[PDB]
Amino acid sequence: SGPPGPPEKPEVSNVTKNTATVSWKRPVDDGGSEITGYHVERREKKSLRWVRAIKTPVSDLRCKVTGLQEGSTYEFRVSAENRAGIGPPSEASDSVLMKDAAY
Ligand SMILES: [Zn+2]
Repeated sequence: SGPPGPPEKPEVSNVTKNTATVSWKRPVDDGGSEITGYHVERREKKSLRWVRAIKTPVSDLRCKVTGLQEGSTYEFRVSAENRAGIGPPSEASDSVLMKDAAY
């Protein structure tokens, strides 16, 4: 009974100039104990390092990510944690370009 497995590929939606919604599913493998929260990370397209996209983990399976740079392209990934700790991350989401209202 250890940490969870990866969630499935997250989905990104409701993209504005500096916010987006990231949604995902509960990992198929919870490691044998209840999922207590999720880490969400982001990576600018063709940058190497993944960084925190939210200040602290969330419990719901979606969140509004803020503080994104207009004109930049980002991908997101999600890691689940249980009482035993953090599991490996999901595969990266599709990338999204941060652009303001197209109308
Ligand atoms: Zn954690």
